[PDB]
Amino acid sequence: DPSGYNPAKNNYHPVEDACWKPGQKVPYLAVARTFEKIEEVSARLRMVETLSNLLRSVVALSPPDLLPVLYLSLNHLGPPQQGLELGVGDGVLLKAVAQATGRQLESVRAEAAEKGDVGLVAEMLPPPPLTASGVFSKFRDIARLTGSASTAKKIDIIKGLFVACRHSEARFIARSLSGRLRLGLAEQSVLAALSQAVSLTPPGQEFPPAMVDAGKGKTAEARKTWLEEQGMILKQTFCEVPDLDRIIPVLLEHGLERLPEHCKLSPGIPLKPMLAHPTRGISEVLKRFEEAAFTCEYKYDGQRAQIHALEGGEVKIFSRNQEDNTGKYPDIISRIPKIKLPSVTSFILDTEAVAWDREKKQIQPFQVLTTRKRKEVDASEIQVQVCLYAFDLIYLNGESLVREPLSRRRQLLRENFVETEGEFVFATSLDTKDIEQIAEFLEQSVKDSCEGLMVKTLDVDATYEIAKRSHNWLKLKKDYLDGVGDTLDLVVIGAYLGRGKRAGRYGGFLLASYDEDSEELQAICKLGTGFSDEELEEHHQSLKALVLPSPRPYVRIDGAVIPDHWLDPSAVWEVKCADLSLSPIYPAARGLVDSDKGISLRFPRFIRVREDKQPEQATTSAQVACLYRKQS
DNA sequence: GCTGATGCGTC
DNA sequence: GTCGGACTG
DNA sequence: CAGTCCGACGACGCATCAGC
Ligand SMILES: *OP(=O)(O)OC[C@H]1O[C@@H](n2cnc3c(N)ncnc32)[C@H](O)[C@@H]1O
Repeated sequence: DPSGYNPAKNNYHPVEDACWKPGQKVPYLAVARTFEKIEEVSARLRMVETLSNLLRSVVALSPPDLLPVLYLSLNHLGPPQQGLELGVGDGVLLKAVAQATGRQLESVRAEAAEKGDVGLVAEMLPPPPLTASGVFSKFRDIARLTGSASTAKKIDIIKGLFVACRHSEARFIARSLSGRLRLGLAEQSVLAALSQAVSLTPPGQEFPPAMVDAGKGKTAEARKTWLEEQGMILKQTFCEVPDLDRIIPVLLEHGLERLPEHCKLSPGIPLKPMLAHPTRGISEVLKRFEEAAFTCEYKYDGQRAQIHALEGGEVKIFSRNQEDNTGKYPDIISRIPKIKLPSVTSFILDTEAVAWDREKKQIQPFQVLTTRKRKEVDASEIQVQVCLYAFDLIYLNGESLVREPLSRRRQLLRENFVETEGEFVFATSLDTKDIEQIAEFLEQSVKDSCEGLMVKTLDVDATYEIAKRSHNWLKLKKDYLDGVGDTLDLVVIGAYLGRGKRAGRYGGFLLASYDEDSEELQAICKLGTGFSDEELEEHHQSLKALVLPSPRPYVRIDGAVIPDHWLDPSAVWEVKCADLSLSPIYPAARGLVDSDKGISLRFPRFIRVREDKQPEQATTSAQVACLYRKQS
């Protein structure tokens, strides 16, 4: 009985402690009971082990369900570059729920907002019990339902799913659709749990499996290490082929050990991008790399563009998330041929797309960049031109460069490509360990419009193996190598109820500057981070008192999300941020830099209260108007 | 056929 | 993109 | 102490669908 299924048990025997029949279909209730047991717990290690247990039973018992089960725990419809979308929102989900509960949208709505978890507002001849595999496909059905009137159709399935739910199934199905599963394990851990499962109870065995715990006899530490070694195998592979549709069947078919031999990098499938650690300044950069020659480069403020040239001539570009941006970029593709040497048969390029002034001949702001149509490659309709900045070469003429040093890689890159100003050009690099030198670069970097500096090592810990270290590169961000970036004092003019972790307190706030010509507090931006847990809990108390049933006459939100609660304006906070932009939603300093747009803060973060300031001695609209003005 | 509201991806 | 908190190394 | 990993939260602008 799956209602008693307990993947968190001790001496879990895959065959025995399973709660379905061999070769039969994995029950969702099993998947939910697992989710339950994981959430019961804090130890990531315990959580992975539990997930592992369901997994080992899936492998041993019902291999074809492994994929669905994985996707379910990952809460994803499928491969990134397939771009499936639930297309339910909160509100659709909401009405679905109210319908199924025989409640009214409001009561339901209220309860969800307050409890901060749709899953709880979520809980005759009921259908047969929900199958793990069935649930996923129903999800995939919802997603597929597009175009006109499709919403009611989407609602139909959800409600069905709900009426079908047997125990806690409801809440978990609710959260999934809500896009807020809250499991505590995502890609790494699920990857982890998969590796373990497949390592402890291998696929391929006639039933029942004569090898049920490959770890037996290993001491604990021993079993740990061994497990982590196996882990890296799967983990590095997914990295080059981050696509379960691909991995799993191969895994199941050849086992973890030989997985790599049968799953490789190939242009046309996106691979996971190398990431970056934030650095507190040159000091620490030199320390981290204090025994490793490194390079410096401009951190261009564009979007990342993985360029794939297939030997057959076609070419696909992917986002930081393996999303298919081919189509975004008709202009890029036609320019591909003049980008490479004749001998170059195939390549995978690491690049930033940047908004470009073919006229003024200069990098335009990232906002400019975001103005291009996403879908159509009506290549003539391109109002905003783009320039690619190259900085890495993953793969070249049949061969993967993944296991090569940045040195080798970059060299190959320069040696085989051909730049054209404002079209395609190598990132400005600098090779030093000189403190002042670096600082100089950093300033020139912002002086040529760049977030600042990337710092990468050249031949020490310097390959493209993300499984060893994703954030393997460092960024020096003007912010604190400056000393202290844009920072304002703003007035808290309303809270928003928080969810999940933020559940049951305030999740966020609405902040206003002070316009004195209007003599009113203009909502500037929302604020949702920077505070500690404690800090928050303290905030929740005081502000609680200040909740008013209406706004003050001097408060001006417009386009802004009506606070959940309106606060009595008194709290001034001190906020940092990376930049400024003309908001089409924010009144603060409207008319001052734009005739229409106000301005907001970019990457806003709470820093501390200024318990001396009153809201009128907050930061000022022309003060903001000032800051924005200085930006360019 | 248009407007507003929100999805969903970019940072 | 930004951020803290629990848990491991 | 440091690094992992997960999930709270930001402003924006194109795309999409309901309701008119
Ligand atoms: O801030 P972040 O953590 O999102 O930074 C990583 C991103 O920075 C962009 N970028 C710009 N220039 C470079 C160079 N020269 N090297 C590596 N990344 C660079 C990328 O879009 C990256 O995802």
